[PDB]
Parts: sequence; structure tokens; C-alpha cells
Amino acid sequence: PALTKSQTDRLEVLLNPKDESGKPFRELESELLSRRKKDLQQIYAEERENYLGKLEREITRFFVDRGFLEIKSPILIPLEYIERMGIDNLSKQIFRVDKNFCLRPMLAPNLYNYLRKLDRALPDPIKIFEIGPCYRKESDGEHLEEFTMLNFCQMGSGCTRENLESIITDFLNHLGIDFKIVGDYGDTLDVMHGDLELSSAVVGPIPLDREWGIDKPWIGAGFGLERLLKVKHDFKNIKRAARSGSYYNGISTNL
Amino acid sequence: PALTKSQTDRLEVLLNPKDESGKPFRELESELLSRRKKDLQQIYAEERENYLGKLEREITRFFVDRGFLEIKSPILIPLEYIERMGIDNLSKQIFRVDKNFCLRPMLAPNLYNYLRKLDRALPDPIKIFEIGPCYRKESDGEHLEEFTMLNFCQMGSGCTRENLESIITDFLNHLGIDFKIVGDYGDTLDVMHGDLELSSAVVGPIPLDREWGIDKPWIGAGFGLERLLKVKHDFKNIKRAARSGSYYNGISTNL
Ligand SMILES: CCCOC(=O)NCCCC[C@H](N)C(=O)OP(=O)(O)OC[C@H]1O[C@@H](n2cnc3c(N)ncnc32)[C@H](O)[C@@H]1O
Ligand SMILES: CCCOC(=O)NCCCC[C@H](N)C(=O)OP(=O)(O)OC[C@H]1O[C@@H](n2cnc3c(N)ncnc32)[C@H](O)[C@@H]1O
Repeated sequence: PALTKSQTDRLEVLLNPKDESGKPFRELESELLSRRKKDLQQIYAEERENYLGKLEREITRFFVDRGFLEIKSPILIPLEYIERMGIDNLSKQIFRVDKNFCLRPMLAPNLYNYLRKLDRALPDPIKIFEIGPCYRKESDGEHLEEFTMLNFCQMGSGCTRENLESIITDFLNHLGIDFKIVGDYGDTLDVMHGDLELSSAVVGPIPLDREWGIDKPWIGAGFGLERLLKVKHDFKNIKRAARSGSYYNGISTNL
Repeated sequence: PALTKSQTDRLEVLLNPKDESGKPFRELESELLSRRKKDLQQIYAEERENYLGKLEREITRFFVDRGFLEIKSPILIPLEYIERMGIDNLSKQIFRVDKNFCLRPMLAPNLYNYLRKLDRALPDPIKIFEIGPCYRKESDGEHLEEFTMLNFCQMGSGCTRENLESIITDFLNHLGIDFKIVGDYGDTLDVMHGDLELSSAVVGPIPLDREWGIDKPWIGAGFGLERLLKVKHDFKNIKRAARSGSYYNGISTNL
């Protein structure tokens, strides 16, 4: 009669945010399975684009159109970059590779490097952004160990908290994601969606800048793409938005 | 009078495939520096798109339009997948992470998984592709340790060597890359550009398939994006096309 907790989990896996007691487990499952196969069939026949890849392309067009240079830097970076970011023995939340490298847990390091180098060639202000894989050993989850970050930044003139909030606002209203900016330069703003942190943004300059050869004011923000997708598609668990073999655009692939 | 080998290397770094003795090093360098800054300035003012990111988007549109489903799977995969690919103690060319994972050296594993799972929901034939970071400890270089692979595959009907060659041909003529297919099912074709291997393609089925729960015929090919860019932009060294802090669209960032 009553579904076991295990059966309920199984059905939840097959449940979509938009689906709407009695009937036995096998029938409820057979029903959801047919719906999910049809969903996949519709995607394969029409769209064919992956949510994460498509979001990245949409975000890229948004920043490129607003004057930001598109950066693609290494994912495997020197461990020294992590120390240089002020993270000495969070240090174990780092995925290490070999003796001197690791999987970037964030984008700041390579972006700092580009800001410094580009300043010798580009007119002020320097505007850049990167979208790509970042890695952090996790606990909760909202928390993926493998995720995708969008980090944009501007250095030089126009680097005010007001301009930063304006970019964030246009960006999220563009994506159709509800949010609230919270704070109270050297400032740190938290872009929230309910209790979920969408982004921790900062208005420089900050003491860390010196360690990277940066001496100008700057503004920047980092957003996790899977979180945006989770909020956007009303996914209950963020793993439905992650690179995975278990879900395709939020649809279970275990059919 | 004569440039030292070190000065020549420096100038080569600043040299673009399209630039065309006497003058002293400092003057030759100052000349190249101004040109490179202008190049970067033109990119920042107009395009703003990264070569690698832009190629990925172009390849994606190409396969999506031809009926292939866009896949974004994990970059950090179980070490077991490598053994399962038939690579037992090349095994040390693998970047290991923690005790049970590694950085994917290729895309086949996750694509095999998707072919198996999608077959339970999608009509024949199943066509999918992925574009993303792959990692392999290297020696030569043509050889990056961090690169980007495009792997597409079709399973079920239509999986002939002829159809495979046709896709490869349309793809490369589309990108404007000269090539030659060489070979002699269970077939392996090498797509060459002069002496450079652009892709090692295969016509299944192959014995390995069974280990992945795949029992249908299939065709597939893997192309390294940095190599395509290298050939396309006539870069002398492939590192000019890689994710890097040292080059931006083939232009030195050490100005
Ligand atoms: C000049 C250049 C230097 O720029 C900076 O130094 N800082 C720019 C300000 C941007 C913040 C920085 N990129 C950052 O990493 O903030 P934080 O680490 O708290 O993470 C920001 C966002 O990444 C996402 N995120 C994090 N970990 C996860 C996870 N495990 N799963 C899913 N989503 C996640 C989430 O959106 C989180 O709010
Ligand atoms: C059903 C699914 C299973 O599909 C398959 O099992 N096989 C599909 C056939 C595709 C070949 C496979 N993806 C592969 O990896 O072939 P191979 O490892 O020789 O590499 C293919 C290409 O990757 C590129 N590549 C490699 N290593 C580098 C490097 N270090 N720097 C730069 N470029 C590089 C280069 O283009 C090379 O030819």
C-alpha cells in the first residue's frame, strides 16, 4: 500500500519539478519512466543542447557583448597559486595532482595574471571573464566537488560598488533568476536567492592584490553555473545540474 | 650584430605566422611589441572571443545541427574507468587524483555510458558528442598535457566506414582544415594533416564494447581542438593554442 522510503527515492529521481496517492509503485514508476523517455525524445528531436553548455554560451555572449574579453586559462594550476591566494594549511579541500599542481578551486589566480599582463596592452578599463570547471572537496550538497564558475572582473576606472551591482543586476534579470544583493570599497557583496548564495562579489582593491602585481581598483563576482541552473529549473538537488552520467538536462538517464 | 639564440627565441615568441636582417634586437623587439599590443587592442575592441572557446561553440553548432546530442560529462572520473578501457600498468601517463580518481585522458568512457543509457530511451540511431578538457602526462610537443577533445559517435544503424568518412570530411571542410584519411569494420582510420595526426577514428564494433554493455555497431572519432587551431592558424608550436596565461588567441601576453 504505502511506498517504502526506497521506492519514494526512486520515484523522486524520475520526478520532474513540473510533474503533478493510491496506485502501486510499479505503476507510478512505469508512468514516470514513459514521461522521462518522452522528455529525452523531445530534446533529441528538437534542441539537443546541454543545459550547462548552453548556459555557458549564453553567459559568454552576455559578457562579450558588454565589453569583456573571453578568457580560457588552465584548469590544472601550480599549487603555489593556492598559497598565493592566501590559503595556507580550506587547504585540504584542494584536489592535488602530482607534487606541484592541483585542480583550480577558483578562477581568481589566472584572472589576476591576465589583468596584470593585459594592462600592458589594453586601454582602461580592463574587462575580462572566464567560465570553466573548478574543483573543491565538499561536504554538504548545494555542494558539488566538480562545478562550473563564471568569474568576471573589471580593473581601472569605473570600478565602483554601484557599477558592480548594476552588472550583477542586468546579468541575473537577463537570465531570469530572482536575487537580492546584501552587504553593509574593499567591500564584499553576497548575491542571494532566498537562503542560497548565488555569488560572493567583491569591490577591490584588497590587500591580496599586491601579491599578484595588481595595484588598481577593480570589481568582480563569481557565480556557480550549476546553482543558477538549479534555481532556474527549480531542481531540488544541484546534482541534477552537474556534469554527470546520471542526469541529462535534469532528466534521469537511469530509465 | 648577429642575434643570439636567446634573442631569436624572444622575437619568435612575439612573431605571428603572418609577420614578414640588420636592425638591432631592441628595435626588432620594440617593433614586434607594438604590433602585438595593437593586435590585442583590435581583439578587445571588436571580437573579444577566445579561439578555443569559439572553436568549441562552432563545433557544437555543427554537430547539434547534424543530429548529435550535446554531452557534458565529468572531467574527474573513477580510475576504474581507465582499467575498463583496457589500459593496465600508458597507465602512468594518467594524472591521478586521490585514491580512486583521475583526470580523464579521453572521452570514450563517459560516452560509452551515455550510449548504453540513451539506447533505452532514444530512437535508432543514437548520435552524441562531447567537447571538453582531457589530460595526459606528455613528452613531445604537438603534445599538451592539458588539451581539449571533440569526440562524436553514432551507434545503431548507419554505422559504416563510409558514413564516418563523410562526417569527418564535411566537418573538416567546414572548418577549412586540409586533411587526408588513411587506413587499409573494427576499422581504425587516421585523419592526417601532413605528418600531424588530427584524429584516430574507429568503426566499431570492437571487443572493448562488451565491457561497457554496448552490443551494437558504432562509428566515432576524436579530434584535439588545439591541434585544429594550430593547423588553422599556422602556429609553429601547439602551446599557442592551449589554455594558457602565456598566449591569447596566439598572441604573446608577455608584452
Ligand atoms: C581580480 C580577480 C580576482 O577576483 C577575485 O579575487 N574575486 C572575485 C569575486 C568572485 C568570488 C570568487 N570567484 C569565489 O570563488 O567566491 P566563492 O568561492 O564563495 O564562490 C562563489 C560562488 O561559486 C559557486 N560555488 C562555489 N562552490 C560551489 C560548489 N561546490 N557547488 C556549486 N557552486 C559552487 C557559488 O555560486 C558560490 O557563491
Ligand atoms: C563509443 C565511444 C567510444 O569511442 C571510442 O572508443 N573511440 C572513438 C575514436 C576517437 C579516438 C579517441 N577519442 C582518442 O583519444 O584517440 P587518440 O587518443 O589517439 O587521440 C585522438 C586525438 O586527440 C588529440 N590529442 C591527443 N592527445 C593530444 C595532446 N596531448 N595534445 C593535443 N592533442 C592531442 C589528437 O587530435 C589525437 O589524434
